[PDB]
Amino acid sequence: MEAAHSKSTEECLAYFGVSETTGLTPDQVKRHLEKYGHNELPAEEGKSLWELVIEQFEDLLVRILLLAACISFVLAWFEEGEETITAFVEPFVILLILIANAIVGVWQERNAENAIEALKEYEPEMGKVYRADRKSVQRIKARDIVPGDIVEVAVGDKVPADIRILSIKSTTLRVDQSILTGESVSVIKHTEPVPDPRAVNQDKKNMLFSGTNIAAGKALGIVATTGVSTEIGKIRDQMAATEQDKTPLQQKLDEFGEQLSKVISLICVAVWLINIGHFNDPVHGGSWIRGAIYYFKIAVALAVAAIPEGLPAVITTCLALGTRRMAKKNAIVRSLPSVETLGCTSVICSDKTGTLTTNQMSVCKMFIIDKVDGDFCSLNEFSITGSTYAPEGEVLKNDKPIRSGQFDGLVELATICALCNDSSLDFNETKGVYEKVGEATETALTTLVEKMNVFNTEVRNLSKVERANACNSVIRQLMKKEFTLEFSRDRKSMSVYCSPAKSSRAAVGNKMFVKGAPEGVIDRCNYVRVGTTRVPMTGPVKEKILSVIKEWGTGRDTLRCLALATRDTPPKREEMVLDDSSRFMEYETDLTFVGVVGMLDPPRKEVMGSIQLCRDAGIRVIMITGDNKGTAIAICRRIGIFGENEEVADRAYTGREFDDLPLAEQREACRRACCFARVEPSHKSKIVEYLQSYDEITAMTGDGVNDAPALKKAEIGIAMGSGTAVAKTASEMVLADDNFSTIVAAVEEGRAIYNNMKQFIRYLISSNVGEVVCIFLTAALGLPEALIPVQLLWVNLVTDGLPATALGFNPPDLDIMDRPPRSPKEPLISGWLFFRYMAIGGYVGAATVGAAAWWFMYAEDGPGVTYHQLTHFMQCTEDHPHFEGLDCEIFEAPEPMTMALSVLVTIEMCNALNSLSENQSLMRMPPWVNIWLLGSICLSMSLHFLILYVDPLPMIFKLKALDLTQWLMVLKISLPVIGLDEILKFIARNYLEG
Ligand SMILES: C/C=C(/C)C(=O)O[C@H]1C(C)=C2[C@H]([C@@H]1OC(=O)CCCCCCC)[C@@](C)(OC(C)=O)C[C@H](OC(=O)CCC)[C@@]1(O)[C@H]2OC(=O)[C@@]1(C)O
Ligand code: NA
Repeated sequence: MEAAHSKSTEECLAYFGVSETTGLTPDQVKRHLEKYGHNELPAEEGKSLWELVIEQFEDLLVRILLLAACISFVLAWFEEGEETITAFVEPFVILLILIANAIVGVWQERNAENAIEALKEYEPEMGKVYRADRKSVQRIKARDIVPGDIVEVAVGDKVPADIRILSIKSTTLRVDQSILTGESVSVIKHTEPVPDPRAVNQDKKNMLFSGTNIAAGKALGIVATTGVSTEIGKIRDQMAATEQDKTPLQQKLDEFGEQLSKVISLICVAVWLINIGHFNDPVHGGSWIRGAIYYFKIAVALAVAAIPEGLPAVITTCLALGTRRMAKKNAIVRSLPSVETLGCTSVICSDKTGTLTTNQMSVCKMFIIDKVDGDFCSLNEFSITGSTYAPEGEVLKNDKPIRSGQFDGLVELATICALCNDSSLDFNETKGVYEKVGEATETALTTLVEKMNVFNTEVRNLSKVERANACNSVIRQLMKKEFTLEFSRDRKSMSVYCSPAKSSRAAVGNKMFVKGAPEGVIDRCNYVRVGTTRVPMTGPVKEKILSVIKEWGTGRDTLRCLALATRDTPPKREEMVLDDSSRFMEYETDLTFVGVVGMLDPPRKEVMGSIQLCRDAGIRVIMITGDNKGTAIAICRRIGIFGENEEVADRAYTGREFDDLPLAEQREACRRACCFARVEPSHKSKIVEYLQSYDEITAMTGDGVNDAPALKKAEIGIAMGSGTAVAKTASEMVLADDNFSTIVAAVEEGRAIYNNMKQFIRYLISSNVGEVVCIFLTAALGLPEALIPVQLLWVNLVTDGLPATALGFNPPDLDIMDRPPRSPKEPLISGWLFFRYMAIGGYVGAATVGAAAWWFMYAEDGPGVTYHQLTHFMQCTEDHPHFEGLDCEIFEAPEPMTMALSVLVTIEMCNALNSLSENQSLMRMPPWVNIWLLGSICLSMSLHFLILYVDPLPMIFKLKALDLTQWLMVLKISLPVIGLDEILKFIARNYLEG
C-alpha cells in the first residue's frame, strides 16, 4: 500500500488479510515474498577487474596508441641486426604508458563511492516481526520482511521498512527522521489516518519510514511497502534514473579525440598519395620490405606525435592542487572534473537557513496590547538587544531600558515562552559560550525570558552554568505542565496544558498556552489580554495587530513572527483525546491574544558582498526558503537579490503557486525567478530540469536524502559539511562551513583554474601540431626520421609536462568575476587562434625537420650530402655509385635527431612563455610574471642534458651531445618563434578587437 497513511488501521489489516495479534501465516509470507520481492535495494553492478581494465582501452586515443604499440612491436621483431638494446625499447615504453594509464583508472573506481550504495547504510540488518508460526516476537533479516508483516520497533531501532503504525504501546512515540530532512528534531507519531492521499511525508504522522530511527517509545505496525517502493527506495530509483552528462571539457576532449583520429588517418592517405610515384618504379630492384617498414615507422611516429600523452596527467595534477587550495577556503570538492563545471556556474540555488543565514535565532522585537477603548487602540512595542543565545541583553521601549515586570502583559508573555517550549540553554565550559539545546526558534524564546526577568529574580549572584536556565526555572515552578499538543503544519501552532502548583485538591484553574504562526492563532482569538484584564477581540484591534506583524515580517527587519495566546478556560482534562492530533486545533480555540514575538535569523556577514559578486559575474542567485512568500521576498531585498524597490511579482513563487502553473509557465518562471518559498519535495529537481532546459550550469544545495536526486541532477550539487553522509556523496562539493560565500569563492577559483587550464591545454596540443607536421614533412619529402617515438614521448610526458604544469599557476585576471559565465560550448581553439597555432605548428614542423637536414648538409661534423640524395637515402645501400662517398649508416646518425629534438625542446620552452597570455605581448606581461614557469624550464633543460650525457640515456633516445656551434644553430632557428607569435599577438590586439 503506497497510500496506507490515508487508510485506517482496520483497512490496512483488511487489505493484506492479516491478523494484528498473530501476524502473517507462513503461506502468506511465501506469497507476499514472491509478489513483492525481498525488502532491499537492488545490488549495484559488480564491475569486475577485467571489465575495469578493458574500459581503460575504450578511449579512441588510447586505442590508437595501442595500435601504434603493436606495429612498433612487430617492427622491433622483424628486423636485421644485433643491436636490440634500442629496438624493443620503443614498443615497451608505449605499452608502459597504457598500463600505467590503466592502473590509474582502476585505482579510481576502487576508491569511488556512489550515493546509491550510501543509502544501504540506512537499511538495518535485522527486524522484529510477529508471524502466526510463533507466539513471541522473532527477529529476522530485514530483507525477509514483506508487505503485510506485523512489525515491532522500539527506541534505538532502525526502521526496516515503510510501516503504517497500528498501535503505540508506549506513552508517546518519537522518531528521528533526520536522514530525510536536516532537522534532527524528533517528531511525534500517532495511529489516526491522514485524510489527504497526496500528503507529503512530513505530514504522514502515522507512518514510519525505512531508514529512520526511533528516538523514543515502542510501537506496533503493519508493513506498507518494501524495497524500492519505500520513500527511500523511490529516491534511489530517481537517482539511478538520473543521467549525469560529462563536463564541457570532457566533451571537448572527447571531440578532440574523434577529430585527431580523422586527421591521423587523413595524413596516412596523404603520405600514400604523395608517394604514388612508386607505382611507376620497376618491380625488379629496391626493397619493398624496407619501403614498407618506412611507411609503418612514420605511422607509429605520426600517432605518438599527435596524442598529447602527458595532457591527462597535467590536467589531473592542476585539479588536485586546486582542490587542496579550495579546501582551505572551506570548499571540499569531491569530483576533480567538477572544478571546470563549477567555474561555468550560471545559476546558484541556495537554501536560506544555515547557508544564507546563521541559523542563530534571536528575539529582536515584541509587542503586547496596552489599551483597547472603543475605536481607539494602543500597543506596547519593545526591543531586545543581544543576537547570541546568551542571556546577555536588555529590553527597551523607544530605545529606553525598561523593567518587564512592570508590565503584566509581559509577565504572561514570558510565561508562554518558557512553558510552551521543548528547548533549553546550556553554558559550554569547553567552548566558553552559551549553546542551544533543541530548536533554534524555541531556544530563542528561552534566551528571551532570561533577558526579560518578569519577576526580578536575583540572577547576578548565580554562576555561569546556572545562569543559563534561571528565569525559565522560576516560571516552571509556577505552573505544572500536564501535557503538550505537538506542532503540526495543518494548524501551524503548538500548546501546553498547565495546572497551578499549589492545587492538590482542585479541578479549577487550568491554563493552555499557545504559540505558532500569527494568522491561524489570531483567528482563533476571541479575546485580548490588556495587562491582567481581558476584552473581546474586535475588528479595528485585530487589524492593528496584523498590521505590525506585516511590518515586522515584510519590512527591512525581516522577522519571523510568533503569536502567543492563552486559553483562559481550557476544556476539562477528561474531555480531551491526546492521541487524536486532528482534534488539536479544536482544543486551541476561544483563545486570548497575549502578544507577538519577532525573531531574526540574520544573514551571514559575507553574503551581502558575495551576492554582489554573482551579479558582477553574471551569476543568477535563487533563494529557497521555508519563510512565507512575503518574508522570503523581504529577505531577498535585504541581502541584495532583489532591489529594495523593484517589482518581483513574476520573480518569486511559493510551492503552491508553482504547482498551479502549467508545465509551460513553470519552465518560464524558472528562467526569471530568484526566490522560492514553501517549496514542495519534488520542486528542487523540477527547478534544476527547467534551468537545464535553458542550458544553465546549475548549482544546488541540500542536506538530506530528500534533496539527493536534485543534488545528483544539478551540474554542481552542493552539500553542507554538517549535512548527511548520503547528501555529501550525492554532491560535487561540500561546504565545510555551510556558508554561501564559500560557493562564490569556489566559483571564482573555478574560473581562475580553467583559464590557466586553457593555457597548458592549448600549449601541449600546439606542440603536438608541430610534431605531426615534422613527421608529415619527413614523410612527404622522404627524409630520414628527424624525431622518433621514444624522443617524442619524453617531450610530451616530461620536457613539456613541467612547463604545462607550471602554466596552471599563472596569475588570475583581476576581472575574473567582472565577466559573464563562460559558455560550455566555447571552443578552446578557433578563429584567429586556430590560425596562430596553424602557423606555429608549421614553424615547428619545419624547424625540427630543417635542423636535422642542416646536419646532413651544411654542417662541419656532417657529410657534404646534397638534397637530391638525402631524399633517396633508402637507395644508398644499393645504388652506391649514384651516392658515392661515405657510409650508408650515416643516415641513421644520432646527431641530426638530437638537433631536431633540441630544437623541438627549445621552441617549446619559448612557446611556453608565449602561453603566459593569449594576446598580451611579453613586453607587456614579462616571463617573470610566473616564477614557477621559469623554474620549470630550467628543470626541463637540465633533464634534456641529462639524456644527452648520462651514458645509459643517450643510447636509449638515440642522442649525441651537441657542439657549442651546433647548439648555437638550435637557438638560431628556435628563438625567433617568440617573434612570430608576438606579431600574431599584435595583429590580434590591433586589428580584431572590435
Ligand atoms: C596534434 C596535431 C594536429 C594534427 C591536431 O591536433 O589535429 C587537428 C584537430 C584534432 C583539431 C585542430 C587540429 O587541426 C590541424 O592541425 C589540422 C592540420 C593538419 C596538418 C598536417 C598536414 C597534412 C586543432 C588542435 O588545431 C590547432 C590549430 O589548434 C584545434 C582545436 O583543438 C582544440 O580546440 C583543443 C582540444 C581540446 C580543434 O579544432 C581540434 O579538433 C577540434 O575538435 C578542436 C576544436 O578540438
Ligand atoms: Na550532480
